[PDB]
Amino acid sequence: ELFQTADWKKEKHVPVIEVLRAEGGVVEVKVSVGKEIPHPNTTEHHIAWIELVFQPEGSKFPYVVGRAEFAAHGASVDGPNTSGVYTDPVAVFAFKAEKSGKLTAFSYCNIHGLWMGEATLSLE
Amino acid sequence: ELFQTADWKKEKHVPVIEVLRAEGGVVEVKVSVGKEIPHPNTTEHHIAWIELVFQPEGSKFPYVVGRAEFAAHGASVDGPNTSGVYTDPVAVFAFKAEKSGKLTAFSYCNIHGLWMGEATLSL
Amino acid sequence: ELFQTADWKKEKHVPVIEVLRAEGGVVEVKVSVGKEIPHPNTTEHHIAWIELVFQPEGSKFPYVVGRAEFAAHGASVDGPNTSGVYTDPVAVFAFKAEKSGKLTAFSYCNIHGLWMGEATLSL
Amino acid sequence: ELFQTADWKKEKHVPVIEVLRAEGGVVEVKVSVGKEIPHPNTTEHHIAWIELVFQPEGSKFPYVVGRAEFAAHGASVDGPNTSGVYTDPVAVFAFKAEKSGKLTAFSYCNIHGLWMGEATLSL
Ligand SMILES: [Fe+2]
Ligand SMILES: [Fe+2]
Ligand SMILES: [Fe+2]
Ligand SMILES: [Fe+2]
Repeated sequence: ELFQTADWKKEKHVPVIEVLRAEGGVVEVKVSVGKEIPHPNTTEHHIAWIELVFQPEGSKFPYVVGRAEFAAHGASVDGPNTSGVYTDPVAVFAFKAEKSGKLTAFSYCNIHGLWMGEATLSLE
Repeated sequence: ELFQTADWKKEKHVPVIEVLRAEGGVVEVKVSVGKEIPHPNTTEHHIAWIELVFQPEGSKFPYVVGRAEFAAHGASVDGPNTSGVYTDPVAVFAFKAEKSGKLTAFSYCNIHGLWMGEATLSL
Repeated sequence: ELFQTADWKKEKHVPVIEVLRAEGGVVEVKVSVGKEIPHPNTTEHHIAWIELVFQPEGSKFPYVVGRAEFAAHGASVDGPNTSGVYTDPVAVFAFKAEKSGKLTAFSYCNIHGLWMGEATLSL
Repeated sequence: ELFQTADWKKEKHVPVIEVLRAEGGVVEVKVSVGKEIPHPNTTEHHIAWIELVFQPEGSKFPYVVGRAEFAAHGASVDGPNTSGVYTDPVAVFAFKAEKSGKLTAFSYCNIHGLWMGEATLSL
């Protein structure tokens, strides 16, 4: 597959999924690349986006919950890595859900290809 | 001007900018629509996205920090508004900054057009 | 896998990849959903986007070439399917490339999930 | 205003709107940066996206037709400007439209800020 997987404790590229809240219909999910091991963020090398998909139990098809783009990577008129502005590849997705299901995150490095990770959403 | 503006206390569409953290230039900015007055999230009427722009003092040009799309609005094979899955129009942008500057947020409702808001980042 | 696949001559959701031109490393790829069999485009039901991926021979990783979002689906203040504006899910990706390689397209329907298709790019 | 405007013949950054065709209720609209004067596409310096807005006669609000991201700028594990893949900042938007209106296009360079262009659609 194009979507690489790995242990996130060992591999900086794996998008890590964290369920911050899941109760009373409302959910809070944080996705982060480089959680254990930081990934570089330079004009030449950076994580560009994270996309979160959720498939409720009982639903034949998955739904994209959202997508986060990280657009600043130090680039300026003075040259690469000079602007002082760097977007950290961490996104928080807030959404309503009526029952439990599966989460999948997709992420992209401009040089190291595509990555995915999976997690259970246990709704209360 | 395409980008509408108003007082977020009385207008549901205004993207509200909140600086949650700014220590040592490590910054986290939350932007949301419907902070004071809620905006609908239905298959037929919803906020689709928020985009954050930061221009540091001394910088000739602004920079886009990030963009957040909210993609679920209840649609399913069984009809509109039946999936139970609705993405809130709230995003948190985390980024490094070494100078104070001007934050500009842009947002889009599928039927009520384009919106903007502003706030100063002070380090 | 999340990314469904099928024969585009019998399944409307399959993103279809056409190499319009590839002369002297100046490439134009059309990608579309609903080429043989039309897909609907209503407020309730539509193709949201297509993303094109290219991996040059000799390259260990693939590169996203582009993404197209199809944002209008008829919604207005007069209700769903009243604006008269509906973006067709057809994109054209124009790019330079030094070598032949593999093309992968991904697309998404707001109620029928995620989809994919593949084609070879020969220079 | 953040959105810069200029004469596209003199200014490489201006997104240029071109109505190609109108057939069977579908309109084709090409947007491109660097038509008259080319813009660079390096790992360091490049146009990242184009977004097209359409507001039909009589509509109180504008609608986003679509957005195109140009994701490849030469970066590889071998360094900047080594992969051979570079996405031209050129997009084609195909959509249905029953009425005339105003076309607005927005675009972004990673170091030269945000840009806008306007054209009329006549149907
Ligand atoms: Fe990487
Ligand atoms: Fe609205
Ligand atoms: Fe569908
Ligand atoms: Fe530029």
